[PDB]
Amino acid sequence: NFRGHALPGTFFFIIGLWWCTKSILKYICKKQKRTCYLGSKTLFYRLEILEGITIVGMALTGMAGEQFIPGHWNQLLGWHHFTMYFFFGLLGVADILCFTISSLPVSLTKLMLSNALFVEAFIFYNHTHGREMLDIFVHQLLVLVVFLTGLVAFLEFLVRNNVLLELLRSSLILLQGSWFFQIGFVLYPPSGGPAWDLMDHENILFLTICFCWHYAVTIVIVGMNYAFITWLVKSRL
Amino acid sequence: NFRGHALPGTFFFIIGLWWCTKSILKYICKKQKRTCYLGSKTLFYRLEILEGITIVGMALTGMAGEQFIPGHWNQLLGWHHFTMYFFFGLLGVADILCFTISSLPVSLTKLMLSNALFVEAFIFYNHTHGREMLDIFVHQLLVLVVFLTGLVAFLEFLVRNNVLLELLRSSLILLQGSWFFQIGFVLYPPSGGPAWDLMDHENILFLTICFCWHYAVTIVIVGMNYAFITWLVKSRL
Amino acid sequence: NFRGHALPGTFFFIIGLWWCTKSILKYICKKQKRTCYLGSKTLFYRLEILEGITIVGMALTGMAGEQFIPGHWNQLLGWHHFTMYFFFGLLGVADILCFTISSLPVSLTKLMLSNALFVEAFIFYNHTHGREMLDIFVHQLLVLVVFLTGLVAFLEFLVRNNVLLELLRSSLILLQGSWFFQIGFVLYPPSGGPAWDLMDHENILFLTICFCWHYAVTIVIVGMNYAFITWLVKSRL
Amino acid sequence: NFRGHALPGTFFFIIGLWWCTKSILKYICKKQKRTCYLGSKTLFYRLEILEGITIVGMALTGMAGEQFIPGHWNQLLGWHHFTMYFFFGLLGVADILCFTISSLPVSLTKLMLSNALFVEAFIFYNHTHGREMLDIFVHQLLVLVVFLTGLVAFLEFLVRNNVLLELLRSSLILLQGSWFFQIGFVLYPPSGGPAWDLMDHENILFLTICFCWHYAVTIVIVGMNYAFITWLVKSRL
Repeated sequence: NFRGHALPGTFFFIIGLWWCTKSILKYICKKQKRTCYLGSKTLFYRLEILEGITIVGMALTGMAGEQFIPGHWNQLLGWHHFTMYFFFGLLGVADILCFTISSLPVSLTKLMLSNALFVEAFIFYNHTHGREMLDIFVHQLLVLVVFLTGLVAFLEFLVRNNVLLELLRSSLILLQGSWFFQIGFVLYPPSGGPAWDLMDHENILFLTICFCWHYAVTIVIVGMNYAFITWLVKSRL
Repeated sequence: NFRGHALPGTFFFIIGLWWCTKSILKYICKKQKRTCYLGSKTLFYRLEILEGITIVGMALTGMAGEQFIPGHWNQLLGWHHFTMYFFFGLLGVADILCFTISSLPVSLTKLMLSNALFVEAFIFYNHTHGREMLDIFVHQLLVLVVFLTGLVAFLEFLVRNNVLLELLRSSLILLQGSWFFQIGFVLYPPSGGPAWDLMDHENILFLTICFCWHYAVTIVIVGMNYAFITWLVKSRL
Repeated sequence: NFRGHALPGTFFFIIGLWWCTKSILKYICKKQKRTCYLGSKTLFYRLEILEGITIVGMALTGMAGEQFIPGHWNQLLGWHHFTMYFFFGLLGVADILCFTISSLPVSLTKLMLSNALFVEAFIFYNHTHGREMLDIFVHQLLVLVVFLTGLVAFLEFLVRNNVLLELLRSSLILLQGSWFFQIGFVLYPPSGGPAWDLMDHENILFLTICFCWHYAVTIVIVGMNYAFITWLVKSRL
Repeated sequence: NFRGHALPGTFFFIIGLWWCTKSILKYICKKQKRTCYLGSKTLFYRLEILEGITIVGMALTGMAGEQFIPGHWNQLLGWHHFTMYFFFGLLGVADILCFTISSLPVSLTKLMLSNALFVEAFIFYNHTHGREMLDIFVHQLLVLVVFLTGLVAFLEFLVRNNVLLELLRSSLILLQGSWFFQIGFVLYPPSGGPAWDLMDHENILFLTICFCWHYAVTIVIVGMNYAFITWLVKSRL
């Protein structure tokens, strides 16, 4: 189960890094005088097509991996992950269609993303039924992060071309990935032996501070990525 | 009671399909060069008048059907449906008046719609008092859907001419209708014998996934309708 | 206590009627070709000054009436009404200052109004501590109405010159007044003898429908007032 | 602990006064005809640099003072204050960087501020675990104030150059400082002996009215500051 928690963390980390890099590069191209390094739009179209294809492929891979099998109910918990992966694949297909046919509005993709996020949150609001207070609290924090990311995505859809909103969305995605890794490390330690008790208000207090530190680290990572891309553009110019 | 649950499902399904078709046709007419096929505005006015008349008629029919009868309280539950139908009839009358007199703003109708939705949600927040956890959970999901549809309608009223928002509202209406049908099928099976226990967390988990699948199906239906209307316009041209 | 509940109902009813009439007259003046009947702005300034003076006077009168008296705590419940009246008086003073000095923005008054409403809601969220479920439910409905009115006022402040928003705010004020009268009639019947039991889910269900009917009646009253003002303008022209 | 509560109150009071003065001066400069008294922009740049430096210094001082020390958990409560001070220092550093490099958007600083506020609220939602109902209620009021201030800051970030929004944010900051002082005076009286019982609904009712009075006092202080700055500008001119 540790791998099952860790894989989405890597996926979200990669997606957030790619989106942040794309947004910074687009802003730099807008600031750019001409098509010397980034003005070409065919490169952007190819990057969008590749992004959609990779999202669809990752969704399919996650769906296949989660489903162990290639009038009753069994292993019902995996169907939630199945549905989440299906929604992300629908988002990828919608992005591919939008960037393939010019008639469809560009922002539609963003809308789809928001929808997917909301769906995920809804599922995570009911995925846990029993279990201990620590697990419940951690899953509620994950739900809060997903809901905030969905709200930010919807607001970005409403307001066209907001670089700060895109950076905030990327930071939230990175925070979600880091928190998924934290969930994995806490619930299923790789050391083999349990380390954190499931009933400790001290653990809850420490987890709150850890979540805040993760958010701060994601903000710092976004800033460092912006600085690195600026340095690379300056060196290229 | 199964018929009483099923009839609003059909009404909402028809209304959502009609609204989606109208929005797609309006967008196509805007993209159209001239009045060759859809540029005429008298057709739109006639369609709006017919839509208002049909909404008023359906509200009256539902009110009459719900009321079995043509200092105490009896059959108090039916008065809630009476009030909901009355509010929908008020929305229809307001739409007719707005499209009859040019002085009134067009968006007023939208506002009225939002109000009606909110009222419905409020009623459904108190309609159920006793009953089992499964029924309570299903009615709470219905309340959530109605509240989200009302918020989307209000936002559409605030922001003029958003095709994506109109499509989202139509998809939400279709989801509401499908969930009404699901409520009917679960609470009062047509088979005569009970099938689903009223106390099962497994049933709750399955219902969450069923709701997500219904939302996905509605999105797919909206996409297919858009494709079909595009095909029809291309064939006509 | 029945008079203490009824007086704010009359105040809110009068204020809502005056605001609705003012908004409709302003819209008609905007539609008007010239200063034949309503184009004069000195009339609007005089009306605003009179409105501010009347609001301040009503706030002072309510404060004086509520306070029976012209290291411990006694009659602490009246201080809440004192604070609400003080906030409304501050709103009136702010409106007078804004319409007296041209430097201050016009929308500031609206903002103040919103603030006052929010404060009222907050107080009504803690005014009731004990008491029965019926009283708690009715006060919670009043809190909901006040919160919705405050949100509508804030949104109107954000978006300049929205006639529909002003009409919605007026309808909400009228609904608040009617519900205050309902609270008075239910809690302290004028007949002398108690009529409604304080513990009845049937009473709760009836009160929900009564609230919906009050909202519908307020909407109808707003529509009738608009029609009457249109008739009067047409007759004058 | 009384000093630990009181110091942030003084910090917030000073920051709110400075921000209100800056906003009023900026509005007066905009109304000003030329650079006679305030048109110079180098003064604004120097003031912004000084504000950032002072914010960073105060954050560092608070962090050092809170940390008594220059596989277990001890004094975990202080890490929350450490994190809050770290976030405020990050806000100050971001403001300094934004006013140092022209490429970065100006509103970014505002965004950062909002983020910090939200983080603080989150921490204060979990800082208290045990304790009595009075302390819980007071901390919940503080959480509400912080959340409202964060929402106002985010809305100000969304809508450029709103003087009323800036004044509202300053008033909320002053209210937060005054309520911090109230918390200090109630929880840890300077008289040495306890005065307020920790379990009294009368105390809760009095605290609600005290909070409303604090809000009113902050509004009056903002108005007086505006009047004083107007008088000073008129005298200088």
